[PDB]
Amino acid sequence: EILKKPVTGRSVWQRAQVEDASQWTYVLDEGMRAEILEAAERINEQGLTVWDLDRKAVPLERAGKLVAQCVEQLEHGFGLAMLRGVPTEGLTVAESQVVMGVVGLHLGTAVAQNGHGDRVVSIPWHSDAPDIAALLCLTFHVASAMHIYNTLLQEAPELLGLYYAGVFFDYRGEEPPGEPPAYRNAIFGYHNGQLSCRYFLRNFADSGTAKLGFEQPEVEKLALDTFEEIASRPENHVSMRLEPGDMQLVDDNVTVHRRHLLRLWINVE
Amino acid sequence: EILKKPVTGRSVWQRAQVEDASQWTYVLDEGMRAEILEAAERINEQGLTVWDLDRKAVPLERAGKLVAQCVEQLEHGFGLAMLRGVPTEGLTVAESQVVMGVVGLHLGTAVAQNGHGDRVVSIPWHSDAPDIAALLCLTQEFHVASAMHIYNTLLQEAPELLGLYYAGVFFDYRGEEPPGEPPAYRNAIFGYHNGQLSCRYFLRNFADSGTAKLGFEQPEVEKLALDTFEEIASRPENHVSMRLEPGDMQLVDDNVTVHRRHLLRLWINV
Ligand SMILES: [Mg+2]
Ligand SMILES: [Mg+2]
Repeated sequence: EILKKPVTGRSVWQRAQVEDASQWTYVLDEGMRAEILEAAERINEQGLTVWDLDRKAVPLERAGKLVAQCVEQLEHGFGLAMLRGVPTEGLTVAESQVVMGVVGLHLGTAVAQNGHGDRVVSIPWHSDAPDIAALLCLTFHVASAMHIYNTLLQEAPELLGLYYAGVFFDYRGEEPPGEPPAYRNAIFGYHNGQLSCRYFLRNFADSGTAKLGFEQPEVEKLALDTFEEIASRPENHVSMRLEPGDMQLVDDNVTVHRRHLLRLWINVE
Repeated sequence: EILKKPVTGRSVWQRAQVEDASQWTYVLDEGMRAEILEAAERINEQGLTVWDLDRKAVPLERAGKLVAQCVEQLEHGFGLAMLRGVPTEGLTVAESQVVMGVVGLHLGTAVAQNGHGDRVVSIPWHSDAPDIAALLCLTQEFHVASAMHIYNTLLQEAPELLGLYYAGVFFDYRGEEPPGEPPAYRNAIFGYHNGQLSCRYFLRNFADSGTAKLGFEQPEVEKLALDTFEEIASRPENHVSMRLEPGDMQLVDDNVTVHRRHLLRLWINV
């Protein structure tokens, strides 16, 4: 159940292997921009909600190609990918939300980000719940969690089990009745032959344990701090700047990240 | 803070190093037995309570030295010791309790074992809260293992679990939780401070009970850790077994050992 030997694959990397962003940057050309804008326009003219639609309903012959490349890079490649030239210039926030929804349909299934069920949100090392997190600039650091696992295997293997146990995170009030405020979420998991990671926002961890009325064990804080320290080493993360129209995508299974923008949460079903 | 090299010392052993019980067994002779009986008689005659007394008040000129070797064996040696010939023959349960109290005064301070504050109790691998657990047979298999050796074995076979033990698990309060707190409290299984590794492996049923009360499901890796601990302890080469005869008082040091089963039980802090 616990991986005792180094993880391998395209998602295991340091900064040197991904510094050349051309390996994972995907640029929308004028045709693709036009197709996406046209799709959003037709969704708006028919009074549809892009979140209720699927990809068959909004085909993108040429752009769907590129977004599919992105998905490939995210789920089977480095884990991160940038889609440039998202046609947001001159659009209102809501219109941009629709255009991002259009692109999102070709990423996977958009999921709720809060209690209000929002599928776009206007805006410490972490990786959120869904498979893919997307961030579009209207007007950023990434590291490999797999490499972090290998580094822990080298430097502090006695801590590995802790990550598999995970820590308590605040429910924020959405717990089903008759269960505690904070749920236990594993940081590392090994199932089916694959290692995956989630490193939720720590403070909600603190919030959650507080709500449970417990102090964090020191060894747990050591584990967390060690994780974040490994991610914070200059050789372990890549950094970038988004310009308007840039949509940065990270795969939360294998990476962790840190920072007007809009955010989308996507599960790959 | 986490020990990454094998523990060394007397308290590190397998069954082979402790199989010969003559290395840890201490025998009370007639003089010592008479001494203990006389102290008990005096305590009962004078209507005193042995649990409120102290080691000076009940001196044992010959027996105290032997009991002192028992203590040294427990805290600095193997971590187990048998005291034989405790004079319980022909005594009532209460009288036997007083005699045990007399011996206990030279072990350390007896502590409460339940909510009523009983300091003698009539009768999974575990080690109880106090420094020393004592078990005297009145009428008539006890197994002991080294927690230090178990730690070394974990270092070899499953070091990736070590941190979990340092985090410890939740154990049911049993209801004595200060009204403010959650029914269950977190207890570390291994600790390393001041150059010394120590262990407590509280009753597992209370771990499950305790997490249950909290409305949580034990993580699989946690049950793996617990099961691994106990499996290592349960290996034939890793534990020693004995049978108590009347007058035999087995003492285990809960800092460095774990153990498994009319007897009376005493809890002692040093
Ligand atoms: Mg984020
Ligand atoms: Mg016991």
